Amino acid sequence: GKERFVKLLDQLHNSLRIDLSMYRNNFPASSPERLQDLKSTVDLLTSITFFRMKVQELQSPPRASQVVKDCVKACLNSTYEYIFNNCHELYGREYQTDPAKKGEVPPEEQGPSIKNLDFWSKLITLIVSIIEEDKNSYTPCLNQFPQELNVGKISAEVMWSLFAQDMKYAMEEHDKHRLCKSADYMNLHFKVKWLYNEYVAELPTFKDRVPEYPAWFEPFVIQWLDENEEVSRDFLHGALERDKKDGFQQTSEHALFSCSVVDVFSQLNQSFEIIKKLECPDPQIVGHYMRRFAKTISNVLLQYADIVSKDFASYCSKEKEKVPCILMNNTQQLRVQLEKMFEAMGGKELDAEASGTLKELQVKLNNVLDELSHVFATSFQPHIEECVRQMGDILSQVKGTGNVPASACSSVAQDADNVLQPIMDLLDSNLTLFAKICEKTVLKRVLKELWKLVMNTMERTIVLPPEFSKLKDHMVREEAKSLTPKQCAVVELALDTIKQYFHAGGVGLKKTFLEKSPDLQSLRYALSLYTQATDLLIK
Repeated sequence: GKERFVKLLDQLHNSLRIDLSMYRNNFPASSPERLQDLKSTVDLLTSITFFRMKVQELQSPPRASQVVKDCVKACLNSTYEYIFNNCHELYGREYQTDPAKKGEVPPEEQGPSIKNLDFWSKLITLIVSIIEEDKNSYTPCLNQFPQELNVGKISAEVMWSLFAQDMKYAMEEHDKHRLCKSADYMNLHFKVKWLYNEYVAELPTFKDRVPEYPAWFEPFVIQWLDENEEVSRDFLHGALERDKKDGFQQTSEHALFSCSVVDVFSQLNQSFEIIKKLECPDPQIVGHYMRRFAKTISNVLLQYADIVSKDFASYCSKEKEKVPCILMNNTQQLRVQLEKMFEAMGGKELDAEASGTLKELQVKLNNVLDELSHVFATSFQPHIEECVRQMGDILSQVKGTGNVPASACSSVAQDADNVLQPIMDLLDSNLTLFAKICEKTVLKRVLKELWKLVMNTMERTIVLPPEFSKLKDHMVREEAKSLTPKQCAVVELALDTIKQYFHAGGVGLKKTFLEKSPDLQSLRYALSLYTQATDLLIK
């Protein structure tokens, strides 16, 4: 009786749920009238459900929003299956303009191939068509429970989830085989990010971080990173040769370095820009990519440095004196634009291992500058020793002449200029060439090296330290031949003058460094043996 009735409702509720579990197919979006029937059909279902909630005062928990939702999920599962089984014909019919539109060629039907990634880009396009359909078409249609039934939001989650379990498995498959170009896995990783961020990422289920999807691609980018390191190496050779053939012209009068430096950092940056555009949302993975790119950056820059040191001495023949100055300028530039890269990879936020690979590089790079300046300063040494023995001769010719009115007598001040003159052609011709064409950090480094060499050579050449000879049983150092008082004064004043030329006002080394310089003190102590005539006891 009333039992005949309750069976009859269950049968009608059931019939409608069956209709709704294929809504896309049973109520195509193409038909406005048929979309009305879909609305009417959800209405009739809610009314039945509602009446059961009341008159069938017995609990009827199937609340209508849940029933429609579960029906919609079914239609979606079906849709996904239709889409996945007809990927090709659906895609070529509609989205392929296009040259060689023919199809249908590759059974086993492209979805998925392991030779090729094409099927997945097509399937992603078709997935979007549906989600957009469920947002644009069906959601307005089924507004009856806006708080609890957003068809488009459901379309996105279900379609993403279904697509995701397949893609996961397909990537595991390609991880074992790797038959595609990395550029292909790279483009897919990209197209998938767009899809996730565009439709899934703001969904409640997912709004809480962090997505699985990047891990599916992690191995394939690490491979692209490897291939990429090797392309960076080949770019670097013949980035220099273009520059070496061009003779290392500075790029501009403001611009202290040659073109090859901007090329290497442009290409290192383009590669970094690629990774940045994945917008990888898993920090453990992003730290992994950074770790590995830091290895690339290091081997590339070191290759840049190793390539000059190998060649540097060859440029130190004095005919082309600016060029060696530029390479140091270039090497300095590596140090600074690397810092700029280091920040772009996140600074302190950067993964520690990556941050350490780079700071260890920043150090090794700066040691290359040192060796490099030192080779340059030593490029002069022979000409310095010739300059210094030549100035020790003049000092030996210094003598007091005032004894007779002889008013042509040369003052200590004059005698000092005459002693310095043979080395002066260095200081004018060159130290005003250098600061003209040197990074500040670079010039400071070269001057500190030249200064060492001058105080070194003088401690050897004009001192003429006394020799050992046998004296009774054993070898003992002979007493120093003292300089004459005039000579003492000429040497002192000469030395102080030389220290000033390096100070260069403020332009050169600071007075503080020169005074403390152990090469100056080693020289001053050497002088002191010779200098006894004017040295004060009790300063």
